[PDB]
Amino acid sequence: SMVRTEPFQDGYSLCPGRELGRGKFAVVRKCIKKDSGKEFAAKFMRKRRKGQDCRMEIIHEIAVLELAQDNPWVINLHEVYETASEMILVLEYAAGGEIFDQCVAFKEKDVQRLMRQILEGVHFLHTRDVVHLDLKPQNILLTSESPLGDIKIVDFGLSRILKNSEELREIMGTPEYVAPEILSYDPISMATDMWSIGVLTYVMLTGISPFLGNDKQETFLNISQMNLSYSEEEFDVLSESAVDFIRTLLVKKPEDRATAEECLKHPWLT
Ligand SMILES: CC(C)(C)NC(=O)c1ccc2cc1OCCOCCNc1ccn3ncc-2c3n1
Repeated sequence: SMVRTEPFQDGYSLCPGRELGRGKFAVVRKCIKKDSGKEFAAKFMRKRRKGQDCRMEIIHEIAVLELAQDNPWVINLHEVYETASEMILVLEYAAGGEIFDQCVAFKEKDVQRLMRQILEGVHFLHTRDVVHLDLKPQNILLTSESPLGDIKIVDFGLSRILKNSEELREIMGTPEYVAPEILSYDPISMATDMWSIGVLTYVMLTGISPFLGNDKQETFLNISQMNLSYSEEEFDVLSESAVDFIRTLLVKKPEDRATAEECLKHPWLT
């Protein structure tokens, strides 16, 4: 991006009242562009994290946001500002929008429409070699609560650009020397994103987090070993294709998971 050094508050007024949202290292405040009147969402991101300069982390997010600028299901970046301590990303504001988590279950018809949107944005990122790694409701924005509007994906702080066939060739090295715990490893890939989409689909249709256990080692144990049954009362009014769609994503072996492309052709969404 072009990075502006003139004071942010000369072009924008900050809206009064509570912030939109607050991640670690970032605060989102609704604002108004003075000579315009238009609403935007201003993402204040500290450049320092645990004493270290992390400007490059903000630069990475801008780069992803820009890669995705013609993706209609990713939030638009309008402008970037820089102070000594902060960087400010001025992002588009969904007038009347909402985080999908505060909107709460959904009708199967509404999840079908919404998941096709999510999967098209994810599919677009994945063809750009970007894996999101944080697809969850806190990061899925609805342009309208009532009626249900369109999804925008809004944060990319855990996102990565991934390598191709080099992953399992030049990295692994000469096969006769590889240790057996490497052969058994599954690295973070585009299928990691699809697991999360399978978890969100489940949550969206039933109101149940499928692997939520009693403690955290239960939650972690359910993720590793629980074979879901889809036999809950909440599934009686759900279509067979909806359950097959989830079964296609919540596969433990990453290589067996459906890709976003195949999801978009699954009979459930077509
Ligand atoms: C990752 C982080 C939590 C810092 N979040 C973001 O990077 C973000 C970016 C833009 C908007 C909201 C964001 O965080 C979700 C909190 O939002 C609660 C709902 N309020 C509305 C209503 C309309 N809009 N329009 C844009 C955004 C927005 N949020």
